[PDB]
Amino acid sequence: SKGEELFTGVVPILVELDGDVNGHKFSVRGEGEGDATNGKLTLKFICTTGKLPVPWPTLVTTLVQCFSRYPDHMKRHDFFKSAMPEGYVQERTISFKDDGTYKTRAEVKFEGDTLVNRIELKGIDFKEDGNILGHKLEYNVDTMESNCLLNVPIGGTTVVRPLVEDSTSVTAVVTDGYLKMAGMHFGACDFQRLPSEVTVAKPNVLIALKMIKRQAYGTNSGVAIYHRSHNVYITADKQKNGIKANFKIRHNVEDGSVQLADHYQQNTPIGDGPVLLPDNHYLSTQSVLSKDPNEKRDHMVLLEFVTAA
Amino acid sequence: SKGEELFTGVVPILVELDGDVNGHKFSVRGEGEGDATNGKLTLKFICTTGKLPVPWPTLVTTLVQCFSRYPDHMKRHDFFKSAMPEGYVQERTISFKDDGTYKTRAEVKFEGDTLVNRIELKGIDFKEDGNILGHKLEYNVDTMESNCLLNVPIGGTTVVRPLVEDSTSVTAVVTDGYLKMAGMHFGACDFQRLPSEVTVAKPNVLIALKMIKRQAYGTNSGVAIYHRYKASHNVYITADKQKNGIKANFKIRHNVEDGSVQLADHYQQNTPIGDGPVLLPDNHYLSTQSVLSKDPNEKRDHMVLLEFVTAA
Amino acid sequence: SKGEELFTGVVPILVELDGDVNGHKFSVRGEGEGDATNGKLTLKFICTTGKLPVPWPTLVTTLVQCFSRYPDHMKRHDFFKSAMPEGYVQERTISFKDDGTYKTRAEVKFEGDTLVNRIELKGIDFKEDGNILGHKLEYNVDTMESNCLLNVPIGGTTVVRPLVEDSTSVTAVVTDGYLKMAGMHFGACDFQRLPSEVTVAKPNVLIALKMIKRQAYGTNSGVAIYHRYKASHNVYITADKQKNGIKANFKIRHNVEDGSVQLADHYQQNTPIGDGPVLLPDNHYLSTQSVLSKDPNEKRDHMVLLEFVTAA
Amino acid sequence: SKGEELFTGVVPILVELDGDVNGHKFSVRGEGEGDATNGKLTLKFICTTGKLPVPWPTLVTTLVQCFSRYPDHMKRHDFFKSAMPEGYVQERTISFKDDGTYKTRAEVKFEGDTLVNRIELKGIDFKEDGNILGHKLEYNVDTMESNCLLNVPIGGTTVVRPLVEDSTSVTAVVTDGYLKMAGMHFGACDFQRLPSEVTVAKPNVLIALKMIKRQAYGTNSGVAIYHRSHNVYITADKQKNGIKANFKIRHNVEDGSVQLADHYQQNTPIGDGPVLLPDNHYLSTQSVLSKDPNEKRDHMVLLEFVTAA
Repeated sequence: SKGEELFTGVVPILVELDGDVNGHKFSVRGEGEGDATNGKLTLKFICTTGKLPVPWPTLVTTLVQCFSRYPDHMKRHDFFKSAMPEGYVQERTISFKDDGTYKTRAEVKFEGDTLVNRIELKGIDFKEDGNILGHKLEYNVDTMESNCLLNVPIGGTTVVRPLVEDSTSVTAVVTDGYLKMAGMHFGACDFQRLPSEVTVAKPNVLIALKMIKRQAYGTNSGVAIYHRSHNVYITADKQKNGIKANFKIRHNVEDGSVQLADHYQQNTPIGDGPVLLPDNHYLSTQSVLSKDPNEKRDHMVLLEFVTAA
Repeated sequence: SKGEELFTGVVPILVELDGDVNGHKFSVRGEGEGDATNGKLTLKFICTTGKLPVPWPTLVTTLVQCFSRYPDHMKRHDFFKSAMPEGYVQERTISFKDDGTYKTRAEVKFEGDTLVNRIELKGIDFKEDGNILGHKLEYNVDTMESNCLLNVPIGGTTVVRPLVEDSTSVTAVVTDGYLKMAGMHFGACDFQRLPSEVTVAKPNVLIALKMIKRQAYGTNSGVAIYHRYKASHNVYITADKQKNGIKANFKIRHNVEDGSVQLADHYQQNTPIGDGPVLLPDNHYLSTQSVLSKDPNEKRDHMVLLEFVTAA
Repeated sequence: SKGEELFTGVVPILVELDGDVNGHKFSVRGEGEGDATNGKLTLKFICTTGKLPVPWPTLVTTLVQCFSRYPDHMKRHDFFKSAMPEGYVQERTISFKDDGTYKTRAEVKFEGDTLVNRIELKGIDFKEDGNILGHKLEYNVDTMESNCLLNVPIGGTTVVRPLVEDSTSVTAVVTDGYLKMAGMHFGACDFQRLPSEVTVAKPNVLIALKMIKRQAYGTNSGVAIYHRYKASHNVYITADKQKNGIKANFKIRHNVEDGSVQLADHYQQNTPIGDGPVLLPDNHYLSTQSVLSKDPNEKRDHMVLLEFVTAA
Repeated sequence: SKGEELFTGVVPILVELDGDVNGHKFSVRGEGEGDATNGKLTLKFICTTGKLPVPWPTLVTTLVQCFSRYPDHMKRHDFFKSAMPEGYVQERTISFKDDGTYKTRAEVKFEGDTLVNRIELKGIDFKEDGNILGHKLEYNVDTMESNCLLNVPIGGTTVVRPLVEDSTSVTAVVTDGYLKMAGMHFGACDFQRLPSEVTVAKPNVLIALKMIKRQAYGTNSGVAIYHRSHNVYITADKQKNGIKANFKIRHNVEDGSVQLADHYQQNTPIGDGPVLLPDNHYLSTQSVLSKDPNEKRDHMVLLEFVTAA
């Protein structure tokens, strides 16, 4: 689709949000850049007022899905870049479990060669003492997200991407004929007598773990290795000529529980044009929250990678 | 210590609970066996009344810590088996966050060669549409516990233990010169050119130094010292000399079906049933791993529990 | 194991070394006693020739690992005391970074009730103005070792052990409303208003996942797995079945006087002196802490050594 | 002294260095701000050429000592701010042990309200395979510096400063009548029988550690606590109307040793004016090296605190 070509390279991003939550007024401004080729997003956000009413993770989602990486086979389903350069409007309602709701309206458009995202956010009935207003959330986007980075050295340069768990792996340690596997003592066993296959029993799946590598630390001691909703669900909305998306975010609260955020969103094109009405699909998002060490004002540094499926 | 010898082998276990939660009467009876040598507990519980008003995970804790494996150096701190064969009494108060409370009193004693744990439970101020009374909990003991089993075939027989899942592992897939590491697209790379080592950058972790001592040298002058101590899911056990027993604290994060977790604040105290020299333990804790399953051919509301407890 | 019983108590030790470093002949003789129960080694060494061409820390290692304390679970891996009373032979090669090398052969055996360690040492290609021959080293075994002693009075007698200095501690000084924490000016603060907890932010540490297995699915396609293993200063000991002995590796960072450190790459191998069933150990290591002092009333070039070795 | 008043507040800093080491040409440009009140320095440096010939720690020193915090009693000895706003010239010779030398000439002056530091650096005979050119240094300024940060919450805001060791502290753990103190087993002892004072024997000082706090973990088990060249040496140089300074930097190299850097420097005022000729004293410096997480070009983020004595 024409209009996605302006996302071939890196695009500068400017985000401007004005929010008032339960009588607390604030405004956030963020700048950075997005590489739609890999789904890379590097942004820095600052509260212009100073005082932060809500914790960053609640509005991380609310704070440019056009930079989502759409693989080639579904390139005919990317509504976001097809709405560009005229842009689209994104309306969100975020219901926090045992708390109030956010209602947000944003315009994502192109100003010259920059990508501007302007938001109006309002909080309706949020408890003044709660996980939201009490900043009790653990500076984490979702509970299933590892906030770690993974650096792969390739051709002299390290490539850094968020870290997902792609499979299950269990290590076995045999000492003088006694086996300890996954923090449990399995009793007497000889290192040579370690099985080639081990089984794991999930409430629905029977997984088989095969021995990958073994190393002998002694005559009878050694080590062996055995190995084998969250996403944003997007559907089309022909009557409004846009898309409707649903998802849930489980913010880690400090006391061990999680705060639920039900995101219901709908996007409609800003100007008359032929947008791509997609099939039902989803976006997988991975986020890493850090802070600028030399920065003193209340800020957030975001690294985000989105892919489609 | 005498009285711990009765746990050298496998011991048959009988658990009997009569509960009343928000005016809902029920009774659970369970049978099985425990091997204190490995900390193994294998039991099957059935609701005799039939329909269970609260979900099984809420009562897993209330439904025999004597079978906890105490290592040799801590064998002088196992109060539970030292109270035997006369037994002890276990009083629990379970405060559920944003919900009611359980108050339970149980007697754990030896009846003949069987180990009987008899419980009276009462649940108060429970929301009828709450997670507890609504069975909204996800049939999981704790959120950090994987309810999976790990079976290792050894010497012709498979040995089954709970899954701890503490390892870290990343898989790399190179297809036609493009690399995918842990479900992410890393770009162009050749398989032979894959690096021998990869690095992971964990989030900055903040070591906490607590104020140890303070001394005031003046009206607005003084000195303070901050230091890191030598030491959430585990059951923290302390002695209670004045009552000649033990007091334990912990928290359990039950998985709620919608993705959240329900907190259960367990505050318990155990005191010996009969006059005797019990072991007054030092501060320690029990690490517990539990697996909940169901008999596919069973019709009554039931729970099959496998549990492993260790001390530290 | 038989032969380790000879180390139940304190054993008198005699060490005798004849060395030739770059054509410089010298001889060191040392006496003392070792308590294998605690890993204690207390010796006094004197250069019989008088002036020592190389500094004492270089020869501390070359100058009886049988006195290393092996815990109960590792008592089947202590090759040194298992080779006794016939003894073993210890061959060492010490490569000093940007300097020459030591080649040493020693016999550690039992002469009567004494434990004798006899050494032949040869030093080759040493810079005459180098750190070694110039005595530029700072009379320290390793740079991470504090040469301090810690004396705890217990039951009327002080017990002395080397200082490990592994704790972290920060002191706060408030003067007239201004705060100083760890030698830094933190600005205005009131002593009563001092926080209960302070946080320290350590530098980002990079966990390393090594490639465990690789399998090629095509010309430019394959799969790789990266994982973190379960496990520098310590002496790493491995078995050597083909030679029926052990081989050990380690590195020692001697403190140079100008602030730098001189590296000493120790590669050693021990083989039993007499025919017998020695213990072929699993891979393990020895953690060593040494304290070097001098007798103030002594005139000959000497060294007083206190050493504690443990296994893991 | 007049002219130090312009350092009462925060001053923007711009650093420009052109270096050629053993035929490798590069240029570094850095920007940030310095607060002379507390000695705070927050800077970010970037290699403009791309390819970094030498590791950052070697030139960290070479890359604005006017921001050094001089306490009140020695405020008559601060030559640096007394040379301002006209500035001074700083000449350095840095001899690396078992390697060549750096020769650097810099002008530290005021351009408007900004503080400009312009440097010419040249490396004479540095081994191509060495700790310097091989980037073998451990991203650490000095071996005695802990690269950690210490955050003290005061009045709702955390103050972050480099972490020094101000005293010696030893913890004792008694379990069932056996004592382990500072990673050593002292044998049998009862927790109630723990001594009030412990002694430490240094090669020159006999330190006494008193018990600070004790906590009982059981009937006979518990824990107790016992507690009790690098700097830049500056002298005056009347004949040249400036100062001469000496110091040594022990960079941690990766293999465990340290690389020595002998800094010999001299500062002379740029313009005719009454500078302060100081008594012999020294500056204590603490540095923390980090990196901007969203930054990809070869960069360094520096936090530095200097005090006088």
